[PDB]
Amino acid sequence: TEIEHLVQSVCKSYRETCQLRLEDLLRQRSNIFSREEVTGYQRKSMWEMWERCAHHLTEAIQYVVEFAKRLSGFMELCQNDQIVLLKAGAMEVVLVRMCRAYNADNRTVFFEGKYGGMELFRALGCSELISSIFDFSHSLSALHFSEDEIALYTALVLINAHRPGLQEKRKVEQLQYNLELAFHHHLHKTHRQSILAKLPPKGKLRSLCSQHVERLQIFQHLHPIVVQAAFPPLYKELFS
Ligand SMILES: CC(C)=CCC[C@@H](C)[C@H]1CC[C@H]2[C@@H]3CC=C4C[C@@H](O)CC[C@]4(C)[C@H]3CC[C@]12C
Ligand SMILES: Cc1cc2c(s1)c(-c1ccc(C(=O)O)cc1)nn2C(=O)c1c(Cl)cccc1Cl
Repeated sequence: TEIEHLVQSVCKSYRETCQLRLEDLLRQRSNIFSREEVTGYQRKSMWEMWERCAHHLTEAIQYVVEFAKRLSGFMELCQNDQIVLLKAGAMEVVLVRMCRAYNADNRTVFFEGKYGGMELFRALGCSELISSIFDFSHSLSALHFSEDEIALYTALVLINAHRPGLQEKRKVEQLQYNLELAFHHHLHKTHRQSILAKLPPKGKLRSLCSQHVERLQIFQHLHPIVVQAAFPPLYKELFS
């Protein structure tokens, strides 16, 4: 069916843009920052940690932009709608992708080549927001997302006809309905429909991610970093 091909193309787009390989991430779980290395990060200036973390986060976004660009029918949307969907959803996808890099056993994340806890980031002074991000990954870790499940769920995070400001809402609805069918179909074929009831509630991802982006906007205002835009019109609604 056109649906099994849509499943295959979404998984392919994901596989090509997932940035880090699951085998690598799982294999390096034992490669953990030492007390001294942690202290090294904690003593850095707020502004150097910000530069590092901002560069890594914009690179994560760019992989999500390529994921979207390779999604069947994503380019056939009007550029306004491309921007609206990426502007509402790209960071939500990055926060979802974090669960693959996150180890629930010791509440660590993969960062510059090893695993560390949220205290790595103490110099940024965002204790409560970073803790929220870690908690969200802790929740998503319990689902043991397969790669294809992550691919199909993140596709649906982006392709959402409820985002305000769409010019061709019906064209987005058609992608969304197809991806919904692809996702349900896949879950049925793998006996994993049970994850549907365990998915994060939409307002949760939305309000966590809008706080995150709001804090990044504030740091970017106090201490601008500069990046070579992959999607210039989209860069402009965030680097404006
Ligand atoms: C609040 C603030 C100013 C910063 C947030 C600090 C911290 C929570 C950020 C900084 C770098 C991020 C990772 C970057 C890259 C990836 C790879 C992606 O494929 C999956 C996600 C992941 C691992 C990001 C996770 C969140 C990190 C650690
Ligand atoms: C939903 C989205 C939020 C968000 C996006 S999209 C982008 C972004 C990045 C690059 C490109 C591109 O074209 O290369 C396009 C978009 N940055 N960003 C941020 O929150 C952000 C980051 Cl990650 C770092 C520093 C400052 C900020 Cl404000």
